[PDB]
Amino acid sequence: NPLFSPYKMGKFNLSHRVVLAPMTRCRALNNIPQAALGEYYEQRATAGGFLITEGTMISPTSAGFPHVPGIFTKEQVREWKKIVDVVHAKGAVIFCQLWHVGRASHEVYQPAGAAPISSTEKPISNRWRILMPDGTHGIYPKPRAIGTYEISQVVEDYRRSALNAIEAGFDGIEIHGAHGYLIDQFLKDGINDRTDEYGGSLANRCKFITQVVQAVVSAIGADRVGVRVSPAIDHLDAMDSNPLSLGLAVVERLNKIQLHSGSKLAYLHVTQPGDGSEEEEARLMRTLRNAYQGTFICSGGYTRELGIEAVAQGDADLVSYGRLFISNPDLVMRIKLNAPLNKYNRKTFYTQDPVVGYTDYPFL
Ligand SMILES: Cc1cc2nc3c(=O)[nH]c(=O)nc-3n(C[C@H](O)[C@H](O)[C@H](O)COP(=O)(O)O)c2cc1C
Repeated sequence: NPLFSPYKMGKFNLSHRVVLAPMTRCRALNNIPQAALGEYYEQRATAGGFLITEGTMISPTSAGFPHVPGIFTKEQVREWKKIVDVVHAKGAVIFCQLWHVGRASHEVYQPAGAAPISSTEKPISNRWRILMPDGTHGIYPKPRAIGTYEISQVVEDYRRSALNAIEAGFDGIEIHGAHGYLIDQFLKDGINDRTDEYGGSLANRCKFITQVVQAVVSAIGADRVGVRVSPAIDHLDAMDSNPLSLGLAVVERLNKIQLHSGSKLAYLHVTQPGDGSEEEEARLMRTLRNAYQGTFICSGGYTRELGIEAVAQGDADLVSYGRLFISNPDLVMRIKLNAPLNKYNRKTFYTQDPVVGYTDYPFL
């Protein structure tokens, strides 16, 4: 089973290639990491296994879900440190995913009910509704298009959160640049209608993600930085006219950051629509992997067998699993044994209970 061959993710010597994908679960009440998170990550941790946390706030304005954790306050750092210690006691490696939702927010989630920020003033279309704190669904509002000074300020929010993650004991951070959130709102030409140096050309649209990645690499080292993108997921109105070329332009900028840094990133993490135009989705995935000088994590609808095939054929170095990890805390061992997997319950993906639908999925 090639899923269980060791892999050197830079300084981190992984014992197997099954990765916990980042997933928002909304148990970090008042944006403070809770003991329930520590139990949840500890359940999933394995010796030498790699975990990526749920998206984590970089600023008071960066949220668009209820009760998601932040890492911009010292109080949050203190509570994260307790979770990281528990996970490190099982021998796992853990990165914190830094997340800004951009225009995918709502007054209820913003300080003083202020407008969310974006590359653009265009709201997400009415085809999408935002989950509200009371469980109803609301309308995505018109965002405020930020200028270049405020862009540099958001970059600094990423830099400070990366340092905070290191202070909490995280092994590294992942830049959330996927799923139509703030970074994807600069990347995709279906969203980014700017006429300054952050819009128009491929190069201009890749400026934001490049500046974020360079900032965090300069703060904590490239080998502690992973980057997640989703060129071909159109979630929250996030489409590009040429996904493969956008993906290849991002990869070129990561390759250059590595050459100029003298060092490799932890990984590039590409995620695709779950229900898959199969062989063509595979085209995109292999083309980005082949373009990128470094470790590649594939994600989106992978099964035990497709994960094995992915590593065996050289298509990916690591495979991340999301939904199956929700309901199988011991997914790694289940994959090793080819043991049958537990169903998950969508109804408790984003509820607040510290146990139900969170830590009470049974082991094998
Ligand atoms: C409930 C839920 C929450 C998620 N939260 C995040 C997130 O915070 N950041 C992120 O990059 N992806 C997030 N995702 C997407 C997953 O990381 C993963 O890419 C997706 O579920 C597809 O992989 P899978 O088919 O193995 O589930 C989430 C997905 C689900 C279902």
